Amino acid sequence: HSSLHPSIPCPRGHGAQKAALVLLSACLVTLWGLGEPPEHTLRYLVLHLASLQLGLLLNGVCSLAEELRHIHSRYRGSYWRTVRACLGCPLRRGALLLLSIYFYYSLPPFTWMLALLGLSQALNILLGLKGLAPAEISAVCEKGNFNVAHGLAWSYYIGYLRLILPELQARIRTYNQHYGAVSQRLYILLPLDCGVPDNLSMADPNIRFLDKLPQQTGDRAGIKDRVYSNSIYELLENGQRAGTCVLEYATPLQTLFAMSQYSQAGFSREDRLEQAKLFCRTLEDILADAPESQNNCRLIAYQEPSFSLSQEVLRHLRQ
Amino acid sequence: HSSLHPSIPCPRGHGAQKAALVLLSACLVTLWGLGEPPEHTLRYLVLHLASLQLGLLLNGVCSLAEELRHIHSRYRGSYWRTVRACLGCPLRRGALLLLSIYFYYSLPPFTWMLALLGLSQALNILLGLKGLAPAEISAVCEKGNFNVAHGLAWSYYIGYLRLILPELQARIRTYNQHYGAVSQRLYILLPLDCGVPDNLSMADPNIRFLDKLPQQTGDRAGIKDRVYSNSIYELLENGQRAGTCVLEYATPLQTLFAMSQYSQAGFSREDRLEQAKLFCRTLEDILADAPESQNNCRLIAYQEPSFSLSQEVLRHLRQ
Amino acid sequence: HSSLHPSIPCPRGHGAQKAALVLLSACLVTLWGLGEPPEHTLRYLVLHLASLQLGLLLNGVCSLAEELRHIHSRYRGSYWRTVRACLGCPLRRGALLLLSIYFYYSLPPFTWMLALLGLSQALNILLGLKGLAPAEISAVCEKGNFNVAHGLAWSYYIGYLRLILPELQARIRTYNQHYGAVSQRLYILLPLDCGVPDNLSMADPNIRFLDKLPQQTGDRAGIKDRVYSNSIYELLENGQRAGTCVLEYATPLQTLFAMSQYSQAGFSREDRLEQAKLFCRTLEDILADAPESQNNCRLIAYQEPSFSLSQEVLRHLRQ
Amino acid sequence: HSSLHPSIPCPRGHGAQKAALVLLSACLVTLWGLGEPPEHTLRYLVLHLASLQLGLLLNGVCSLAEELRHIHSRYRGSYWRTVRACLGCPLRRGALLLLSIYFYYSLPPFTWMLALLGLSQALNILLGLKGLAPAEISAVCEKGNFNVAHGLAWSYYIGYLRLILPELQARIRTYNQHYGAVSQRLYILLPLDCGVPDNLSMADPNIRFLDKLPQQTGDRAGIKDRVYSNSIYELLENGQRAGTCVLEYATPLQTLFAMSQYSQAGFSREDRLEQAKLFCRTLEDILADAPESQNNCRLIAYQEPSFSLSQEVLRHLRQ
Ligand SMILES: Nc1nc(=O)c2ncn([C@@H]3O[C@@H]4COP(=O)(O)O[C@H]5[C@@H](O)[C@H](n6cnc7c(N)ncnc76)O[C@@H]5COP(=O)(O)O[C@@H]3[C@@H]4O)c2[nH]1
Ligand SMILES: Nc1nc(=O)c2ncn([C@@H]3O[C@@H]4COP(=O)(O)O[C@H]5[C@@H](O)[C@H](n6cnc7c(N)ncnc76)O[C@@H]5COP(=O)(O)O[C@@H]3[C@@H]4O)c2[nH]1
Ligand SMILES: COc1cc(C(=O)O)ccc1NCc1ccc(C2(C(C)(C)C)OCC(C)(C)CO2)cc1
Ligand SMILES: COc1cc(C(=O)O)ccc1NCc1ccc(C2(C(C)(C)C)OCC(C)(C)CO2)cc1
Repeated sequence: HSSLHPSIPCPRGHGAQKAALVLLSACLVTLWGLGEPPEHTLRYLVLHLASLQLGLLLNGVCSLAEELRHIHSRYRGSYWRTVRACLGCPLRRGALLLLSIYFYYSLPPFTWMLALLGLSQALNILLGLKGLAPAEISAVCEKGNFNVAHGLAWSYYIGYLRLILPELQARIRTYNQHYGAVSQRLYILLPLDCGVPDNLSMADPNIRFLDKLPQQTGDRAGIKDRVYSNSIYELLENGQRAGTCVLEYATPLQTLFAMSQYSQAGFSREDRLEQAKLFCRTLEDILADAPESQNNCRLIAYQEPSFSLSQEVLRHLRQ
Repeated sequence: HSSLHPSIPCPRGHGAQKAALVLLSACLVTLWGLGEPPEHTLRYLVLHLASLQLGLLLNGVCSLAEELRHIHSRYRGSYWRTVRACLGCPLRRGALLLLSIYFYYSLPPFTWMLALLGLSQALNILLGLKGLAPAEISAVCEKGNFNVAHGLAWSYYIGYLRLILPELQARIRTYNQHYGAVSQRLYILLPLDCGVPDNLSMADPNIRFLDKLPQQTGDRAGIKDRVYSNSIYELLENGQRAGTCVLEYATPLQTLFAMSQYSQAGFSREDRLEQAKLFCRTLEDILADAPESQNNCRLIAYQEPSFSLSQEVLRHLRQ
Repeated sequence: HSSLHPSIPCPRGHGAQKAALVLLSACLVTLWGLGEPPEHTLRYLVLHLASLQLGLLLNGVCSLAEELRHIHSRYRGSYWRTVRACLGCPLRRGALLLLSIYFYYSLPPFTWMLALLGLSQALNILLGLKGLAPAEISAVCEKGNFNVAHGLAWSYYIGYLRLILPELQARIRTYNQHYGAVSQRLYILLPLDCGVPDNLSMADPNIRFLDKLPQQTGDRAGIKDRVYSNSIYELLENGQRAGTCVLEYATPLQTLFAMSQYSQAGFSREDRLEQAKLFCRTLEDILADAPESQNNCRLIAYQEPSFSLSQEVLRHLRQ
Repeated sequence: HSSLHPSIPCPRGHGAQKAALVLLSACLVTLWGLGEPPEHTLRYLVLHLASLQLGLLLNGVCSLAEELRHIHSRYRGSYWRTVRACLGCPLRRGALLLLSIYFYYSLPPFTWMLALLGLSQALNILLGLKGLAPAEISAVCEKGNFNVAHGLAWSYYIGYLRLILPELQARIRTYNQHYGAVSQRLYILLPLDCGVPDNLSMADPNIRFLDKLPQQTGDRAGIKDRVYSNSIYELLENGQRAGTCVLEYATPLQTLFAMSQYSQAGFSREDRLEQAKLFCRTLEDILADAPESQNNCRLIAYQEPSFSLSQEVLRHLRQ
């Protein structure tokens, strides 16, 4: 579980297998209750599996007819690789295909069934009735790491955090020696609504500015002397400076909000919220596992519902 | 067909429908040739479609028994939302289920078949069978914009290009008047190999640095005075200068490479190449559709072979 | 039972044999209670063992059809070597096969059963099934010293300890006479978490540096004058010095951690913890059996919890 | 394939599946020829698979009786985790087992067969006849990355090479500016026989010494100012200095050799050769993929059979 916000979803578990197992148990109980010859049950089961295998093969060939079109580009110009990418491991599929043909043409017409199955598959493809409901798509995307969040979070870590966090204590110490009473941790805010305002004081008058840390330099992607700066914002409580930190927004949230605004992104508000949660979780995990985040960064996430950003930041601070 | 670099893959086409159509035509011809009553054909076809609908329903029931765990977080507590997410369209799926059961019991036991289908689906779930082939999952993710690259490219546009392209002409003009004359285009390199060395001179000593453009500042996500810079690189040729332009590496390529290197990311080298290529395509498209791209920047794409970066960039400069 | 740290696992025992024995006893009792002619029992038992031998033979034939590709490289071209590597002991396995077939045909078709066994073994191989469970593979690898740690620990002994422990007393004596008196033992830290920060003071400011021991040189793997050094660390306590000793981090832990981080290694965090623990055990064993360990060095092991490294190392120093 | 040495084995392929497939085809053809009721063929095949599942459970419980002894240490004190690691995914295995019981007790005595299988498994465990032939063990260890080589190579990279390679060119340039005509690549030697001599000139009088590079420093594992030096050997051809390089031996080879010499390692000479090849291959792969090894080292491997190390090094050099 993530302590950042109760609203963060935990990774998908194995409850699906539990449900499948209980369903299978009840199902066998019902088969036993009916009392039909279990051999006939088994035969019909294996026949159904064979039919499903044939259907999968036909869907595969349908996709293959077009995956060939990209052979030179997407599949590095190798027909065998295209077949692998389309029908799965060719050896396993071929073996199952052969076994299915044997157990159909053998057990108690094969050509007629093949025709009917092909017709059904073609109908499924043409009508597009075949497809995955949102739950399956989301599960595959999370398990396969296909979510834009994943990418944005890994960028926010590798590109920026991995270079600033190690030097953060040094920069803070130098600034304090040269001059207030700042803490020694970058406080990054994650507005789950992706309502990032450019002017930080715009969010709350209590959030004001004190000074800017010395610009940190470094070569990056050929733009040498690229500089990553920071802003030491001061927490104005009861009209008083309760505390000064290095408060920050996670830039990728702005990116998500914008691509939600635009059209070509093909990205919707519910997706904005979903990817925001996923980004928060992934970044949390990365920082927790990585060493460079040794009490140098604190992640704050707040659900806009009234609301007092300054008080929440102060709460996380005094803790 | 893409134009950036020949290996870039064009978007998937509607060919699969054509393949299914030709398959349907051949299947109908052979079914007619077989010579059996069409009433039996329709009967078996509708029964088989009912079987698929029941299987999908049971798969949805299992996925729901899973997702109800996260209902509170991923679905705001609205049960109907989870049901929609799992079963598909509740109204359409329910209507199809009702029609299926009606026709089966009407058309020439029943609970036995339902049990057998449930058992088959349970085996499929338990033994980890319902896994889409790489091609199909690729198509789905691309269609739904579920790509690691997509987010990175959209950030790059919204977060660097959209903010540097406009003032780029002003910065170039100021440098030219202050001072050998750089070109009026920002040249971005898109190494498919994703090497992205830190300093240009390392990759090709024929490329040399000259000066920096005027630093551009601005307020961005809490930090104000966030200053974006550049680095004019002198393009030598056989020991002589033959052009000057603002050269660049697409940092998201650095992100992709580092992601590939690391392990927690769960990312693969094949995925690295594929995602980088998709990034190039998406950046090209968005830039072409971006009004700020008034020929202010040129995207350079190349793959490792022998190969001289300086010669290729000069060749592109000749235009 | 290990003594370094309570969580360290002792080597696997023969408990599996005891479980097999009790199971055999119970099975024989129940078989006797069932009350059938022992001749049938022996017939079916030997038939089943023959079936297993045939299955193992066929699996070996397939593995041979694979390994003959590498015969030239991994086996020096000696066909008999490959046959031994695949089928097991050629003489013993051949004799068991001959006895099996003789009894099989003798005892109350044949080729049909052989083909069925071949079908079973085929499916097992193709579908991807004959995979050992994690516990069994762990036992096998530990028994055969197929462990990532094993090599690292053996290097650490042969390559640092065996070459520093002897002259360590001389170096300590020289430093003491030159100049607060360090102890006569090398204290090696074994962080199971594998954090291994570069500088001790980072982990615990209570630990401070005092001076370095005399550098030891030597000829090693081409590089002569290869010099191994140390770093005496002052052990403070509540702002006061209470001991000095040559603190040390077991470097191979750095290798394990970085391996876990990287992806090309194909290494997992669970494997990281397991291998680090095995490394501690193996280092303890080798060191105890090493004559050079005349109480010249103490192995310190600890796990993250709150926890103070300085306090624990001092507690060990009290001995 | 590895260009280092023809003797290096390539990674194990998929030929095993090819052999399994052809075996399956032959078995099906034989079944068709004998022409037994294919229904009976199935019945017996599925029953055999059920028997295999029962046997696997028995072996698993036998292993569990041992593993439970280590629950607190090697399995983080969770019975469920122990069962998972001993019997595989409990859900899947349990479901297959339940289906097996239903199909046995249903299809054409269950208790008698269970007793017979239990006796067979107990006999297999007690007699130790159950086991993996060398080919399977090697394949699993290599696929699972359990080979000592793997660890030693990853150490040799992360600990040492990753720190010396980036600064190598700088050190060479500084040395040349201060003073011969060395190249810019650290040449590593991999004696496949693990015959590493401490005195490099001992291998060949032609291999003599010129000077030592400036000692490179750096903090490592608390031993700050740890120094990694180098030796600039000079190639003496025809009594003349043909070339000067940074030739060096791969230290882990010494570790492998010595750990072969000792007894507690439980390691044999053929294993020395095997792990030497594996180490060379893994190191080659890692350096090829990593960026830091950008034409900064050249791996040399030579099979001692007469032999002229100097000529081989010169050949690799002038190339
Ligand atoms: N708080 C904060 N202070 C900084 O100085 C800073 N600099 C970058 N970032 C953010 O962290 C990440 C690191 O940039 P990345 O390399 O992955 O891609 C960056 C990078 O390729 C490019 N870019 C941004 N700033 C610069 C810059 N100064 N110079 C060159 N390129 C830049 O535009 C991409 C997207 O930037 P943002 O997505 O809007 O926020 C960045 C980014 O999320 C910063 N965040
Ligand atoms: N060519 C060369 N020049 C060097 O300076 C050097 N220093 C280490 N190595 C080798 O690279 C690898 C890095 O050592 P690692 O840190 O992983 O464990 C090292 C490390 O824990 C310890 N050790 C060796 N040298 C030192 C040293 N100077 N200071 C502290 N510890 C050392 O002993 C372990 C094994 O050493 P070797 O297994 O014989 O060769 C090492 C090793 O193969 C070197 N190789
Ligand atoms: C991971 O294992 C699997 C992978 C895949 C896949 O690649 O989609 C499919 C199936 C896999 N195992 C399940 C399975 C069950 C039954 C059969 C079988 C018998 C072997 C008993 C007769 O009956 C049905 C059949 C017509 C298919 C032929 O074989 C085979 C397999
Ligand atoms: C990857 O899937 C597998 C995993 C494992 C494992 O984890 O050991 C074993 C086997 C797996 N697939 C192969 C398989 C074959 C046959 C059966 C089946 C039928 C489903 C048709 C009847 O036959 C009889 C049965 C009692 C064997 C179970 O049901 C199921 C599966």
